[PDB]
Amino acid sequence: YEHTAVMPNKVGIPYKALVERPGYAPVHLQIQLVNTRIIPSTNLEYITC
Amino acid sequence: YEHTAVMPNKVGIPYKALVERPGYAPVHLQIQLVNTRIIPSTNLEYITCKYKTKVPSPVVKCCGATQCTSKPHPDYQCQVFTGVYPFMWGGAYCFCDTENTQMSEAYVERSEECSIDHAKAYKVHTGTVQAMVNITYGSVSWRSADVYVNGETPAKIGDAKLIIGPLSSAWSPFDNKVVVYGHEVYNYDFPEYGTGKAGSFGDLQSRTSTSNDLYANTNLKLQRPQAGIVHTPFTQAPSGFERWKRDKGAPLNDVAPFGCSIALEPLRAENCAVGSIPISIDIPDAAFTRISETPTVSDLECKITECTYASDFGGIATVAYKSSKAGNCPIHSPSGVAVIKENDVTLAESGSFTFHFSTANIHPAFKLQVCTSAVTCKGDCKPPKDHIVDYPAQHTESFT
Repeated sequence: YEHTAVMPNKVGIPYKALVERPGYAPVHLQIQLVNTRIIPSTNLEYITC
Repeated sequence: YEHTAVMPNKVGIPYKALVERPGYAPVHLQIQLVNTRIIPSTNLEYITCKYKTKVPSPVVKCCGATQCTSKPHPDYQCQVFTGVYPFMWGGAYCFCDTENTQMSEAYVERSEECSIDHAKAYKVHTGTVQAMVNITYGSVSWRSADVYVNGETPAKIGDAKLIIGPLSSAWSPFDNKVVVYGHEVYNYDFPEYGTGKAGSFGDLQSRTSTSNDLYANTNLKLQRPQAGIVHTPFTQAPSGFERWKRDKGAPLNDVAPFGCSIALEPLRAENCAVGSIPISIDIPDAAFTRISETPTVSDLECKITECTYASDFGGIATVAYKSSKAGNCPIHSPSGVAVIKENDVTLAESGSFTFHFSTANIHPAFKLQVCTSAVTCKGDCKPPKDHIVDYPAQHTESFT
């Protein structure tokens, strides 16, 4: 039942998928990507002023 | 109504057949072959164990020879020796220098461990298999009785009389020749009593533990003691019981086929799941309910709702029960496609009650006999995800 799901990157809205496990009752999702903060790899090269 | 039934030999799962007696209400079975302990016919041929060269203390004649004789001890090795000068606590003590004679003697004897830590050979025949068959029968709901397999033995324990087998699957997992050790049982071609090559298994071969006589081919060869000192060189193979504990083969409870377990107990081979058993029971007619007292259920409907194409009872199906009276209703799928967890379902006046089951065909088209009312519970099933735990309830794989 490991519910793989392609999923649009968009922040402020849930994505209520559905678990179709064969055998037991299905269960809904509610996946809201509340944030997409990134934090790339960087380097402080020089301050200027 | 003596309900003959071919029946798969498999231990840990009931076999809920259905009594279709014409005239009175049918009754379900629940036949769980809780055990398949075997106990073949056997013979204790010889215990073996590691020797102990329990040397009798040598003779030392000081001036001249002491001829040895072949005493009847097992493997009584004895060899006269001259040319000693035996240092014993005062330097030497025998005043001669070549006429100093030393007669070494050594025989083989059972260890003290031979009584307790000992391999054990057998010539193994087939014997007769057994079982503590539980039936939580009908409304009786209980009997846990020890039975046989030979197809005329009843066992009237509880109220039902039941005749089992003979099974068709005569694979005795024991071979003809077997060695046995504590609990690890080895289907080994032990050489024989009376023959075993020294070093090889059965260098010591005693009929039993008490048996003073034995066969000790240990290649026990005495050598002369060195440089005029008292001792007894015994040159000997360490036992074929010493090896056979660390250069052995693996145990039959770890190498057998068709699913058996073992004990150093009556020499059973438990739970050997193989083949079928033609089982037949004579129910007590008192336990029957007459047909005019159970609700007639026809004008019903059956359908799966979430069929699980699996082993555990994941298959389910509501049934639009359409009863006449209200009460219990034993159930069974006469087709072996579907195996059902519920033997019996309670009924109000034409309600609906789901049961559990398991199947092996994607499109389970199995009849369901709800206390004299057949119905096809046709549908479609789903594969599971989570397959690492003990053995199934389905056991019905066929062409699908």
